[PDB]
Amino acid sequence: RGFVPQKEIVYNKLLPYAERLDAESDLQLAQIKCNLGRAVQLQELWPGGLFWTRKLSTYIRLYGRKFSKEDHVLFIKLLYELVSIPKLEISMMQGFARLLINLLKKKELLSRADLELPWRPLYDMVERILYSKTEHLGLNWFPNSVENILKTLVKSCRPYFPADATAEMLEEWRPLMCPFDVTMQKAITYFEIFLPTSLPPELHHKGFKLWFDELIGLWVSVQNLPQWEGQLVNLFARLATDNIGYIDWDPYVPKIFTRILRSLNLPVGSSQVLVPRFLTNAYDIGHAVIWITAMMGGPSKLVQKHLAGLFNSITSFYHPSNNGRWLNKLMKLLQRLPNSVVRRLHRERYKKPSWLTPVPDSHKLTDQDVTDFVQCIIQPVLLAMFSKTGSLEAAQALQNLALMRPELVIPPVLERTYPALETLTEPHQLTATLSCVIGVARSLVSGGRWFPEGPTHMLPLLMRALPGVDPNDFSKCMITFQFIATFSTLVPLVDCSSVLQERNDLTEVERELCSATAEFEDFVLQFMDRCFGLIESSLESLVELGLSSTFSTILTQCSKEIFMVALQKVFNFSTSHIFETRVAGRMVADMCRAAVKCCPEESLKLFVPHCCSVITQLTMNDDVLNDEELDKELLWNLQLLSEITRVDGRKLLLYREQLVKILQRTLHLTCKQGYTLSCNLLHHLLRSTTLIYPTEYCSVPGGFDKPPSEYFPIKDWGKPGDLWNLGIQWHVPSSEEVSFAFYLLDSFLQPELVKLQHCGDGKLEMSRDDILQSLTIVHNCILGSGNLLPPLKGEPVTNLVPSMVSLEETKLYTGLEYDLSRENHREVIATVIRKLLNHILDNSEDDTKSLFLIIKIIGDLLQFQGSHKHEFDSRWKSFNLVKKSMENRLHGKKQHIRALLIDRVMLQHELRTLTVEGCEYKKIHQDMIRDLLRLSTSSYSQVRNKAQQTFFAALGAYNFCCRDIIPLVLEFLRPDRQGVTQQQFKGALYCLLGNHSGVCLANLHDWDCIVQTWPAIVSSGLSQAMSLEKPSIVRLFDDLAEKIHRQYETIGLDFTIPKSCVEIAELLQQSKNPSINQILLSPEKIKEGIKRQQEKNADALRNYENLVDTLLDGVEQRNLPWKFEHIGIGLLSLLLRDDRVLPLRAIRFFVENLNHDAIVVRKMAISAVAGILKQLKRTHKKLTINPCEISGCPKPTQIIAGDRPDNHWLHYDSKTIPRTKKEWESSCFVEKTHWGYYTWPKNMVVYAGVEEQPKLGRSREDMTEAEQIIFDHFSDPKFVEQLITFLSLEDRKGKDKFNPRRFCLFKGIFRNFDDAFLPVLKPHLEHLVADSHESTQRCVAEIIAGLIRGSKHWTFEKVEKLWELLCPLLRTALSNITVETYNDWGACIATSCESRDPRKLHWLFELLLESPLSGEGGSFVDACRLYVLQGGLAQQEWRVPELLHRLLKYLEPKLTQVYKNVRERIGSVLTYIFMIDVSLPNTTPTISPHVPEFTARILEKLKPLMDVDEEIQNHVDERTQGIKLLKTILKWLMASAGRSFSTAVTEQLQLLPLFFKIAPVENDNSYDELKRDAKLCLSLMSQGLLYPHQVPLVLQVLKQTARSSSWHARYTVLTYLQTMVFYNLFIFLNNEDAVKDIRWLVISLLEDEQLEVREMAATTLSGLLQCNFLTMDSPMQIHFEQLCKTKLPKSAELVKRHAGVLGLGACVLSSPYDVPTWMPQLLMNLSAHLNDPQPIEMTVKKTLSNFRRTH
Ligand SMILES: O=P(O)(O)O[C@H]1[C@H](OP(=O)(O)O)[C@@H](OP(=O)(O)O)[C@H](OP(=O)(O)OP(=O)(O)O)[C@H](OP(=O)(O)OP(=O)(O)O)[C@@H]1OP(=O)(O)O
Ligand SMILES: O=P(O)(O)O[C@H]1[C@H](OP(=O)(O)O)[C@@H](OP(=O)(O)O)[C@H](OP(=O)(O)O)[C@@H](OP(=O)(O)O)[C@H]1OP(=O)(O)O
Repeated sequence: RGFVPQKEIVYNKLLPYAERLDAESDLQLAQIKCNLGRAVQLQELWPGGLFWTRKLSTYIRLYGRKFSKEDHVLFIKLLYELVSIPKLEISMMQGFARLLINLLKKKELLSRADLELPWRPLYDMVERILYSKTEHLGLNWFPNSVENILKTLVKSCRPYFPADATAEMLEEWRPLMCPFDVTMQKAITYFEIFLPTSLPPELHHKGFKLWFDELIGLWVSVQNLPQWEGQLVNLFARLATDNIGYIDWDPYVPKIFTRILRSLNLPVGSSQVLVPRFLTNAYDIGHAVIWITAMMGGPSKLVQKHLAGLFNSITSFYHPSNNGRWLNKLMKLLQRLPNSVVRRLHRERYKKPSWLTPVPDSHKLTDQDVTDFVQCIIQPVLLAMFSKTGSLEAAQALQNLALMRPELVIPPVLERTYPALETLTEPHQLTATLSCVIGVARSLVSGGRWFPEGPTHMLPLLMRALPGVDPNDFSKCMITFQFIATFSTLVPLVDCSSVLQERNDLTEVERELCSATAEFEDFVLQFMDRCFGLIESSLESLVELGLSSTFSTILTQCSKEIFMVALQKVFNFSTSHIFETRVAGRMVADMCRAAVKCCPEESLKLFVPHCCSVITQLTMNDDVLNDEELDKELLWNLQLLSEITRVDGRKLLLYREQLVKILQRTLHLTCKQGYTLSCNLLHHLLRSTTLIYPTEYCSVPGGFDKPPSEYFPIKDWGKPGDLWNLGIQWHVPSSEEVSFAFYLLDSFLQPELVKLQHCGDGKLEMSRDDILQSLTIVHNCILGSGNLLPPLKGEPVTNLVPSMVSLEETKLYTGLEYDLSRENHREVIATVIRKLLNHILDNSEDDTKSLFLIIKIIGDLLQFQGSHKHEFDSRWKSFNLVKKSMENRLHGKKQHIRALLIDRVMLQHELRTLTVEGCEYKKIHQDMIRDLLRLSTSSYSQVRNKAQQTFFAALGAYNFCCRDIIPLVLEFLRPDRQGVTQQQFKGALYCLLGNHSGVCLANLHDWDCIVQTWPAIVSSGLSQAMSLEKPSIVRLFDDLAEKIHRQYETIGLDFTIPKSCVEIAELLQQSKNPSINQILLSPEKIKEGIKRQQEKNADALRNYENLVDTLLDGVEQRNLPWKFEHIGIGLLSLLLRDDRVLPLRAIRFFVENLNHDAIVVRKMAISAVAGILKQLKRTHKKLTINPCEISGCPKPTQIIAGDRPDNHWLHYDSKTIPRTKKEWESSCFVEKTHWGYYTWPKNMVVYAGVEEQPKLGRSREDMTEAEQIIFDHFSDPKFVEQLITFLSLEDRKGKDKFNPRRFCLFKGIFRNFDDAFLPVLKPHLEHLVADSHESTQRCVAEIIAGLIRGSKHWTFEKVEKLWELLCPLLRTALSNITVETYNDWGACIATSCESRDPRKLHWLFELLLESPLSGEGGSFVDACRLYVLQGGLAQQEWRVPELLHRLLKYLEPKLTQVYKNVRERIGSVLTYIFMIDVSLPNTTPTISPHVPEFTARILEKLKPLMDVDEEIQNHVDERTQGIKLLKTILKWLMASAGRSFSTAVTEQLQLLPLFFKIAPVENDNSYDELKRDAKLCLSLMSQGLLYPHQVPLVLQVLKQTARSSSWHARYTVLTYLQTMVFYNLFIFLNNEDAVKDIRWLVISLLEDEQLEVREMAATTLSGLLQCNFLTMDSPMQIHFEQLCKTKLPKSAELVKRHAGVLGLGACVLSSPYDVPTWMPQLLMNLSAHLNDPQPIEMTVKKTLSNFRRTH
């Protein structure tokens, strides 16, 4: 046609009316182009621009793309330039972004030659919304799902960025890469979001080869778990997948795999624990799996060797006995890894050539490369089949592993399935080995040309699973139903066993597989007695969904020969075994309609004459009409006929006459089991006759009951997909059955509609049980015949919204062609039920049953067109669960069982008939929602609750109708509307609360609906039909105020579409592939558009400043309870703008109630006034320095990090602080603590001098008149004494903190006024540091912090006057520090010098590093003043090298001289002293203290402890002070283990052999606080990453101190090696000399003189041999067996036999849950050493007991 579609939805072509969808969707696309290009040009963003955005979205939910490549680009460019507007409302930016994700989601449709989206407006967009500077002060209020929808919005646009973007993302975030602060996190989040990885290989040199070596050297050089390196592995996983025949990963793979194994955080060793170690994040296996599977392949498998080694290391932990907290993530590795290999194989093989860069032939997965993956991973998968958590994530692994290698996967799972389904003592296995045969099923039934036996296992295993259909287990009867249903769609069970005339053309498998087909009667009848007994003895509405699901699945897959036997067996059981009508007859009648739904013409012939005759014989007496019990043979046959008839309606027009006659008599029969079972008979009779649905659902198209059985149905087991030759048998309603539906509606709806219309009059005094009956008939008649009768129409409601483009409904066809010459039957029913609602709600108020049906009939007159929304939702959910469990992912043409592939076209039809867009609100619908409200606010709470759910669904159905009813919900909660009721008020505010996932009506988006609602919701506190004494009314106003504060998004006040969005929108309304011929836009109304928009964002301003004023008028209204003013202030606290300053009266309000008598309002006021002082801040001017213009040096290239010469002037040096006003005014003062560490930015800001800054010290006449209010309050003593009285008061005793909310209050005070308030404050905070209270010291710490941070932009005279004040204040405050107080001054000082220049606040450091370790106050103030100082030197990282040298020079004389609580602080402080000496790549050696230089001076001092003769542990010269030193440095290494970037440097390694001989052996019990201190330090230090150059050095240390004379030392080096290998194990496995050194070390220590170290060496040999780090050699057996034969000595002799026996025991204990081939001969050798004397006897006995307890 006129344009080329671009990946349509396939399922639109398969509809019965698919000829109509071409002419329809071309018109809708033309309207979307026209009224989106108009709407952006017009800047009608709210009613028109966001409308046709929302209608373009539902054009893609319905039709796929179906627009040109030329026109796809136009939508992308328009909604990209329009989603990135620098001050655009974030609330409606959500819709533009969600469409823009949806337009770039399928990446293969554009090609970078069609689209070149810039990256800068996305970065300015994320900075505004992820690193917002005003959200924490409460001025912005984003939606909650924003970060997750913008990180995918940038992810969507990222493959289309310009080629130069990487190089200009690396000059803008590379300056932020200082690893010591929080701005490294910002850099690596922006790299993980923005930095492009999918570029063609023609320009890899402008992509990842411009940052990769840098960023992965940065990745490898750290050993912590920073929160940014998990951001960084998310980045390399994306890089590895997109570029696979490229970056080698070969130097890196032994580090990726070993960090993944560390992330699995398996407990290894003799109870060595890691409380300190990072357990929380950084290694999701979703991305680690992706990164593993993208590295394997190519010429060097290396990656497959590591992957096999990984699963050899974890094989103990996948065993079902060994479950733990690790298992939730080890199951994730196992379920996600074969899936991602399936997706790689599909990417490489069965995915078509496209724009995306294809994988090279050199790096595709080969035959052996994927066979080796199956061979490595399957034993943990089979081991995890029997897991206690529930076998779900092993079945998915078995599904994906059987797509690639079914011959390696299926025979083990049925080797474990046939015994499991045979047993009766292990029932955990049946649920395991049947759920794991569900996923293996499509591979099992196919064969696959190398596993042909496959299917022959089907019908044996299908028959043997029949006792699972069980009344006793719900749990196995579910999986048995779900097993029989999945192994019967996969087989046409036509009896193809009468083929012995077919001497050739068959296989020896196919012959044996067709002469087993004859047992298909013996399956569908033995199955069916299992299903009869379960009914006869019948959580249970699922075992009739499963029952009727698998029985309908069976019965469409059986031939007409099998079906007649099943039909006779259904019929005799339903006919002669009379059933109760609640649970058992509900099951039989749904088993009956499976047989009726299959072959409609023969099965219906049995039931409908029988059930009509048996109902006719039992209804004959004519006193059964007014009998209110109905003897229960009529109930069952009436239920049977009721559900027998939801079938193909064309095949039921034969039984037309004598089925209306069964409705002529039973509908008016007074028993609500029996007109209900006869009106749902009427329901299922209409909707079988009216609605469009497929009829067959078979696996083989359009046939399957065919007389020639000479061809061969059992070579078709599978046949997946075939979308094109599909052949859906649709039931489209013919004119005959539409005529039957209207006759059945004119015979059973019209009389009782006349009856209810008279009942609305003064005729027909009608019973309440008779009104309910007639409404029940009307409800089921509408609810069946919905598709025929067209929806409600009428005149449009008038005064809602000016609408310059258009507001048009979507007209979707759905295949029926409404008869408009008949009287619409929705309108007459609405006419009757409105008048009957007036009758009931005025005459019979208490009719709690019919009234509900007025609610349901309003709810379906207004909504229901043939399809239920909830049923379609349930079906959709079911579809993805069935689709994912049968997903042949490897193959890529939507191959699926024809059953769910027909069900998906039916879902496309239901999605099509169910989505009706923003249709005109049309005053007949207004009366539906007026009258509904009358039910929403009614006498009974249950009719209110059910009435509000159809009310909330009525409001999301009509555009601009939430705004229509705002003042009618709000009538009842007016203060002056006299006497509404208690229940009308409670109903109006439930109505105004909404529900969890719909409209709210109290927090709608416009101004015109908040300015109404919020003053009503505060002013409903003085209402006199209002009672807070009721505990539900308090709960709802707390829910109302709680929901709005949770869901307010900032609104509007500016909408101005720029001259870039209108430029690209003119081209979209003039594109001519598809169009309606619409006129060029007149500039007369490109002037009325600006005219309407400028006055539309003018009453946004009017409504905002009106809302603030009337919240203020309401919150102080002469008698209002404290709840409502606490509500009305929090709602007012939501209105701190940042586009404007707050209203003058609200500034007055929040300032005057800082000192309010309620502490809740005081905290709201602290937050609000901090927001006010941020709104009122004067902008400080910046200049640009060249950083080689103050330093005077060439600022070299080849970018190097760390302390440089151009960096050096920015360091704190004690000889260059200004000290005068002239050296201060001529100085640079780079404030941030990261600028210039890594590199300098393109331009760099300075904060220029005071002569150009905003002038400070104003005299209140120069102030901006809202500074007047804060000045006139914060400068008088009375306000300040009340403020500091309320603000030094204890709130939560023991739970109070520093509270940075109150710090932001005083930081803004001393940032806007700065000079006059502290003379008012100096007596108050002079008094406040002298108090030995807790909360008074809290109060002054917040004021001192905000006063120090506030003095950032002051004059030298004014900061000089500030520090003459603050120095004695801080001296007194740190001398009077307390246990209740110390971590509050630690937050005061760390807060007061974060993001500040250290030279500017040098008075802190001279006060606070003078004597932290002094002695007055004793201990604990030495520890806490050295802690308060610690946060101060911690915030000023890398930039204060000396003063960290001054602290090291101060405090090396004091490591010996100090108490227990202080050397912990000494250790944490030395950790923060040596943070800056990093081994990070290309980092210049720091000016900061070096950690090797210090620990050499320690090694000098600690020398007399580590010498010969081994006497240690006295702690009572240069030896006891060495013990005292070793205490302090042991607490240092404690804190250094998890914090420093390069843990355990090469001179923090000679500290080990001295720590080995002093650590204990067995227990963690109380040993001198120096042994247990050395035990946990050793346990905490093996558990830590090593470098590859470092694993020779540590192992050289270990074999040195395993050769010592201390057996405690030789024990603990052998536990150290035990934890040190498995944590970061590969690093050692990527060293052929380290594995040999470790095996020589463990074999050597296995023959020591101490028995304990021999047992420990056996334990660690057995553990290193278990994880396969160490291989059990043939020389290893020779050495052990030649030690076993030593002699009895007639020791030096018995120790050798014990060594050899102990090594053999290590070898047989290394395989706990498996006997390998070498074990039986090896275990006979240990049997010859039982009577071998002690200690060999105990080793043999413990070894063999430990053997056979696990085998
Ligand atoms: O309509 P649904 O239910 O939301 O699900 C859609 C998905 O959502 P979307 O249409 O974008 O909203 C979309 O997947 P993503 O875009 O997220 O990747 C399609 O993938 P695509 O076809 O582009 O990708 P490929 O073909 O798998 O390579 C379809 O996934 P497959 O079945 O794997 O694809 P097949 O339809 O079988 O061809 C799937 O069609 P179904 O309706 O049958 O589930
Ligand atoms: O002094 P700090 O506590 O470090 O806070 C500053 C300060 O913001 P406030 O004055 O609102 O606290 C800067 O404002 P000026 O003093 O330079 O006017 C602001 O810079 P911008 O106003 O240019 O945003 C900067 O924010 P940023 O670091 O994003 O530039 C921000 O630092 P924090 O982000 O650490 O608060």
